[PDB]
Amino acid sequence: DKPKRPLSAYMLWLNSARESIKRENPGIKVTEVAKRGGELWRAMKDKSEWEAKAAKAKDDYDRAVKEFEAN
Amino acid sequence: SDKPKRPLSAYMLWLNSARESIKRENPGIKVTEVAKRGGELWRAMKDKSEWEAKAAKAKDDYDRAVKEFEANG
DNA sequence: GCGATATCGC
DNA sequence: GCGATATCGC
Ligand code: NA
Repeated sequence: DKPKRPLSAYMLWLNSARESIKRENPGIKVTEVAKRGGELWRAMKDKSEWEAKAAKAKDDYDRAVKEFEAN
Repeated sequence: SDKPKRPLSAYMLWLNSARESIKRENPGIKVTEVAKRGGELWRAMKDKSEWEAKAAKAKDDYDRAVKEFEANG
């Protein structure tokens, strides 16, 4: 099993912000959540927390890649 | 990424076999809804025994598969 | 990961 | 507790 690609900083945030978006948009569609998630993401000026996490997730992915390639 | 895949539970064997059925009975049903629906059918199923035997047999093939894999140590 | 259900302890 | 096990976009 080849490692799945790492979660992006965008997706890391979205996972954490999905209930919030749904609370503020009752009955909202998965498709519309994505569009909304993008509005909030483009608006969020300080993405440091998510960029920091995506950075480590990248490192983890790299290590899983290392382990998958050599044995 | 080479050892035997863990054997499937009675519920997963049933769902895998019923998925396409559930999907055609609810056109467009999403996977999360197929799962939701799976839980419903499973909690209500009168007799799981056939599914449990299949799960038990999958476990046996698995335990066997694991002995072969660890046979040379 | 998560959403959506449900087991099992390589 | 959680990832694996199925599924499968996001
Ligand atoms: Na249950």
